[PDB]
Amino acid sequence: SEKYDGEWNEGRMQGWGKYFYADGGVYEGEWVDGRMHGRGTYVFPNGNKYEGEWVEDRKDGYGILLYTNGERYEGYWHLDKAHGKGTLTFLQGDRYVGEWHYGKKHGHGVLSYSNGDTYDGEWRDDDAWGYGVLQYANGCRYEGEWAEDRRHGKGLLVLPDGSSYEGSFAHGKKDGPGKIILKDGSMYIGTWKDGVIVGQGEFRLSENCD
Amino acid sequence: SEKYDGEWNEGRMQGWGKYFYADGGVYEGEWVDGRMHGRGTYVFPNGNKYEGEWVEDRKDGYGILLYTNGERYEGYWHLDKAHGKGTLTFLQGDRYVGEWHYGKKHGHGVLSYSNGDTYDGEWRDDDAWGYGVLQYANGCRYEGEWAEDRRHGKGLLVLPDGSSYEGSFAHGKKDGPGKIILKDGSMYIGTWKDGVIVGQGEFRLSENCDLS
Repeated sequence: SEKYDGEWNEGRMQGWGKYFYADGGVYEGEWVDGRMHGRGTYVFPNGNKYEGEWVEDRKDGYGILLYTNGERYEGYWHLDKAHGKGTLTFLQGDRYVGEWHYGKKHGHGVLSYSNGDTYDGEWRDDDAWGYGVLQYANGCRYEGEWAEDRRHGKGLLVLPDGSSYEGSFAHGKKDGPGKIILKDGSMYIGTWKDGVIVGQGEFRLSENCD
Repeated sequence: SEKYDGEWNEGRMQGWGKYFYADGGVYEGEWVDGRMHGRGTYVFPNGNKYEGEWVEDRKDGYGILLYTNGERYEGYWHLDKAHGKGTLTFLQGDRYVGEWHYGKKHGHGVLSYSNGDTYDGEWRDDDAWGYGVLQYANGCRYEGEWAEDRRHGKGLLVLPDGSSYEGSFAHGKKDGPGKIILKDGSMYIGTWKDGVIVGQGEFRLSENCDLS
């Protein structure tokens, strides 16, 4: 009573009710055995707002959280964190659609950046990890391996003009053995370090004129 | 005396006269001191014909020789051989216009092949020798050194698509140190043997949307 305006059952909050927390936060929604449980709205004193499902005072099931910072999560929650399928939109216009593991981008997901870049592929612990495709705004496309949100392992870099690089990347740059095919179809097989050709390599003219 | 129907001076053939040689050849033309000398026509028993200038029984000055085999020389002669400027046309349609040294293509000369190919440059002893340009029919152009009628020394090979090779040739083929530009600007510096790249070399990307 006073701090809780709602229904009771066996001396515990149960049914619909409003609760005013000491820090200025307000819940209005379903209660089970004295906890937020079922559908309910939580307006936080920091400006955040949740509308969705609750289990034992935690966000659990379907819910929408509008963040102060302009971010908006719409999808599934487990133990008070993003879990399963969910969409995160940012104020700038960036959008993530895909899999979540206790509050982190994890599994397969598509992140459409407002800058025009799109990443379609694998995530671990909020970073690009595994195989994924980045379609850059300028026409460049990387299809290959990622580690700690950077291109790392074997990958294909197709340029707008038709040029490609097939080979190794390390810490985001061409690094190790690789091959470039040029506009005219001729190919160079050689070695990169920190994104630049080092030493010498094999050059083979295309069979389309010589 | 009956072999010659023409004029005399100091008991020697001089002025205009006809002569019938034992082998069936016939000269009609100018005579000086009992020799073919000045303007005259010689029909040879092998079918060849000369019309032009003579000095002491030799083709010397301007003259046309039509050969049985279909070749035609038109130009200058010295001591009975092509010498100075002269045009040789062949049955096939091939044409040489340029310099001659005692019967050989020698100095500067243009050979227009019926193929469409043109060679403009230097000759020694009937072969391309020194600097010359071959404008091929297909658009390719070689500008560089020749030896024994084949590309040999340093040369530039520009392809129709803008690709070029700058470097060494031996016996007609890319051979030794050289460099390719691909027109997109990208360049390979390496080594050739018998017209093919051998081993490895230096590759430098051009400023296309590939180093950016």
